[PDB]
Amino acid sequence: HWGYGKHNGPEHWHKDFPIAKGERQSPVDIDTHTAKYDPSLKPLSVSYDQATSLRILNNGHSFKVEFDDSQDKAVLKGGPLDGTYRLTQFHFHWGSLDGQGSEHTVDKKKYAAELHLVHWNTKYGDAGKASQQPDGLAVLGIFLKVGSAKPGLQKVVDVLDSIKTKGKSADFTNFDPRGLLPESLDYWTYPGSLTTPPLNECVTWIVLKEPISVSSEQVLKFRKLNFNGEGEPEELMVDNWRPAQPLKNRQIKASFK
Ligand SMILES: Cc1cc(C)nc(Sc2c(F)c(F)c(S(N)(=O)=O)c(F)c2F)n1
Ligand SMILES: [Zn+2]
Repeated sequence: HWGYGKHNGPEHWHKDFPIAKGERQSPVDIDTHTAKYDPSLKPLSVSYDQATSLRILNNGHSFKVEFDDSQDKAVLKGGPLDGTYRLTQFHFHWGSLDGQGSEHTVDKKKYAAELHLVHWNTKYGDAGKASQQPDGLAVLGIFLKVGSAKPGLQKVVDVLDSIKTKGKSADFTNFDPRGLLPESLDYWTYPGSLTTPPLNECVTWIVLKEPISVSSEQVLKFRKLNFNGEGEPEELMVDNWRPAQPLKNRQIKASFK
């Protein structure tokens, strides 16, 4: 089964998921000097005031906070998007040390981690069906750099000890994802894919220019998670990122400069 090791990691994925080598794979390196400023792009509308988190879980690849997406509670619209996208879950990707961990890179720079806020196009009714469509998902990408702590991340970091191993989960209510956003919503955008199997080409990527700062103590708690289930051999969940994939014919658009 797939993972991030030498034997089952990103370079192996195409065998089960041939789209791994397709025309719109993610992540990509964002060449800032090459992105096209599109003055026609709208501001991103992030309406998270009524968000309802439900649970947090370790799925053996990352950890995921799931939201109640059965009504229009936490939605992303505008920017490059047509229509409305509903927040279903967020998760992270991170490194074994601070100099790697992000999936997207900026002028080749790697961040310590990347937050993915995953939304689906309400015209498709469900995240499952949305993932079958070219405009099915919008993922808001946020880079983490190590420095001062992010106070709004703390509630997440404090419960990770309770979901150490694959398949553990816990109730996780009243978490406000607004506490994970940077000041600015300036963004790059491009058409791409899920960054783990099944790698569907269903994602409009929206990657925020401004990183959030998290502390070393916060990221160290991510690195205490395990890929393995309890009573299997210990393997720390670190370096759960896919490297940059070739851009091929695509243009990255910027909302700014
Ligand atoms: C919305 C949906 C539906 C289904 C069936 N699987 C998935 S799995 C998944 C995935 F493979 C991913 F790569 C990502 S990601 N890292 O944000 O691109 C994701 F959010 C995911 F939720 N996601
Ligand atoms: Zn992700």
